[PDB]
Amino acid sequence: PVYMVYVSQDRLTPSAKHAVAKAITDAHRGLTGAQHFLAQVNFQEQPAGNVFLGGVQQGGDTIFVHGLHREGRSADLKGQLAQRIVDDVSVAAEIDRKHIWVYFGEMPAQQMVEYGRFLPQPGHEGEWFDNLSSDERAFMETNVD
Amino acid sequence: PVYMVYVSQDRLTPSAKHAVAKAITDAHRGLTGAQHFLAQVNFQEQPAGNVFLGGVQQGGDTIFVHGLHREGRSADLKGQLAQRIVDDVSVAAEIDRKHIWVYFGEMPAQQMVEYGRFLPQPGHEGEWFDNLSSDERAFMETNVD
Amino acid sequence: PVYMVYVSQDRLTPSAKHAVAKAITDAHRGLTGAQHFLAQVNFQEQPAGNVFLGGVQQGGDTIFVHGLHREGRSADLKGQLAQRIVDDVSVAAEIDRKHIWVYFGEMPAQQMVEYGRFLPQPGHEGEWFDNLSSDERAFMETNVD
Repeated sequence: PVYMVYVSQDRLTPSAKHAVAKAITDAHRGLTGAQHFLAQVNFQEQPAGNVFLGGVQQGGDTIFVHGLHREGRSADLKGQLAQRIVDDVSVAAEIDRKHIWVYFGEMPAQQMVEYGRFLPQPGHEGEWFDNLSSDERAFMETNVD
Repeated sequence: PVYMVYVSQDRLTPSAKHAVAKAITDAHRGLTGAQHFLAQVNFQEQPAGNVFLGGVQQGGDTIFVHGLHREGRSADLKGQLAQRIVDDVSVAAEIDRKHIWVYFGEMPAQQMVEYGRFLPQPGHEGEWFDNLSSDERAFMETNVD
Repeated sequence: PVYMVYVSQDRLTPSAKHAVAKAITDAHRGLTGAQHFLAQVNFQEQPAGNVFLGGVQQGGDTIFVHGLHREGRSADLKGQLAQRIVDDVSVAAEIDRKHIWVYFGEMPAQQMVEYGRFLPQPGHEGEWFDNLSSDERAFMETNVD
């Protein structure tokens, strides 16, 4: 999946971003079994005051996670995943949960490319990996922590 | 909902951003009935020259709006709102309509979190808002302009 | 279509961006027939280090294309188009295929506005442009490369 994380500039230090990226990555691997290296976290920083709530300009304490997934999981699994993201980014970023927004959008795995390869169904995770070339396997292998 | 409003850096003064955000928020509120505070407007600024139309580099005048909504509303209603966003953004931004792009994506409410809580089905924001903790209500309430 | 393209700051020089804009715009028109000027390429730059893969922070060699489309095309065509963007951006940007991620999202044309007007169903692009205003037709026509 790809997790677009829209935050205010400076509100997360490189350590906070790294903690937030780990929290979302570990939450996703935890509840879906998709390997670590398959989860992208992409911070989009914008100066404070670019976020408006009900027409009201905001300071730098808003966090909007927009997760982009493949289709095929149950509404229940997706509920738990968004809740665990909320709780684990609140902790990792030292921000209160009311400041956190989370949207999941889904697409067919047939129109999703990661590491230049079409993604498999969530009922295909392990077999897809074993049938990748060894140069690709190794390169993905590096993006784990 | 969340509205990602993609624009050129320095195209909009703080008050024009303010005017655009209010124009989108009242629009959405006017047409769906969902409470003011529920709508987020998130301005993403990029240097001018980052937008290509038909391969042609553009100036600072493009406006893309990506509205992320809950599933459940009719096509006639959704068109009404997008047409209205083009018109009132054009005024609030003093920018010609021909520059305005508006896309609406939808997601099950069950996978959408705002202020750390899951959203109700559309048309049900009344009860949902009453069953929130009093602290969450109060925080939300202050986000009405 | 709108192609949100997420890259690190200064990874793509102005010519490099034009090259990536071109490969994306030409692959899309080349496979669906839809007129050149109707494709937006929007570059979202962020400082290097804001991309994490599997929790590991990245340098500046990551590319995420998020493609926003009208509904109505086949998985077959959507597949060929995604593969062609990977191939044509790896060449245009001078980056290994393993670094390009491409997601396609779909929306009913009826909730999509380009140049301030609703889009047609994919099987109607010719006689839709034939009912646009002079200025509109003229406007879009200048953004052909």
